Amino acid sequence: ASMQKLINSVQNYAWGSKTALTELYGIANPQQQPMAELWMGAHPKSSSRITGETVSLRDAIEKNKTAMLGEAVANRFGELPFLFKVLCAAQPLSIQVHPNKRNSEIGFAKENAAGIPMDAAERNYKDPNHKPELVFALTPFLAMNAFREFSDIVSLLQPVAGAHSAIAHFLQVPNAERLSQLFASLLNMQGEEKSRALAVLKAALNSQQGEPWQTIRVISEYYPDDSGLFSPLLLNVVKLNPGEAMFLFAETPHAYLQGVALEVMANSDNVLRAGLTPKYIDIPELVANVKFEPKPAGELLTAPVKSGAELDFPIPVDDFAFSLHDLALQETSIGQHSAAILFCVEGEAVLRKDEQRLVLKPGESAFIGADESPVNASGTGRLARVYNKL
Ligand SMILES: [Y+2]
Ligand SMILES: [Zn+2]
Repeated sequence: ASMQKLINSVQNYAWGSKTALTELYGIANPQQQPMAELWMGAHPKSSSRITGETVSLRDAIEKNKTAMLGEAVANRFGELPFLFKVLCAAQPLSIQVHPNKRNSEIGFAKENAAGIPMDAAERNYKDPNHKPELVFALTPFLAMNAFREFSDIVSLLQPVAGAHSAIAHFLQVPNAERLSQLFASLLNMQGEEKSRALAVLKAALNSQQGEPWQTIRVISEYYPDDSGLFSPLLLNVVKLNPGEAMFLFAETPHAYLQGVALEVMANSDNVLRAGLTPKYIDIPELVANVKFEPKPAGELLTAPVKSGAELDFPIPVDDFAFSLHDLALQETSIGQHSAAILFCVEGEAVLRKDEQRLVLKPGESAFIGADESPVNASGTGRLARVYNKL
């Protein structure tokens, strides 16, 4: 078929919502398992499938790379260069940093030389490149992203100046070097040093109102003994309205705290943890991979561009592109020179290719091979597309 309706994997990670995908999309969950991620793509660990027998989308692409992916993508990447997820964060998730291109090459090589299997838990670097990443809110979405302006951090730390000398040290000279030292010191707190700092913070949670104190309170219910409880004082806390997006830069701490979002990423990721985790953190390595530069709140959301019915979220990389398409009862053409995945965000989409018609209800998606572009879309609501602009 010109258009293939996707059968998609749901990862039942412990932190997933037992209800979100069901409430939003009618996805069946009689056993009430947590449903953390809905995967749309051709990841080797759990590829989407297409149908008349059921086959792996990854296997299908592999047998016909130029036709399915297009020449550009078959040339540059040799596979589907993106994985498209719905993320349902029912609990706050760990603070993460993605290393830059240079350090990714190094860490990938270190782990390869040490013989760490690629799918081992210990494995942090799975790509010799820095892989860019876009998050797009489906429901209101609470997250952290990047360091706040220094004067903001100063105001926020004053109520907890006594928690640790590193905090006092930073307040004395609020610069990048001392921000770095503060971040390392907080992460390295041990025993009674750590418990003292946490007791100061929790006392502050009784006499401070509103954000980011409220976010700290929320996080403390899941990570009551974590030095990452200080992080909303250092990192921008953001509440994305549905339809807003952020592009996560290298060397920049971020965390997803609550809500449902679409995420576009490469198949293989590099991740260093920076708090909100029971796992070991190599602090020197983390610190060597973080850029201690503020990012102003006005710069956090990616600014999309509307042209006709299309809203593009321009991304500073070749690997993938992301757009939203307003559906109308009159057809519009959606074309690209690559493979595309189309996902019904809301309303209902009818896709047409010549004589073939395919209906997607919210939460459903289709794969369109490069050879099959363009398709005509009509209906109501919005269709999200991941594809490649090359
Ligand atoms: Y991610
Ligand atoms: Zn990330």
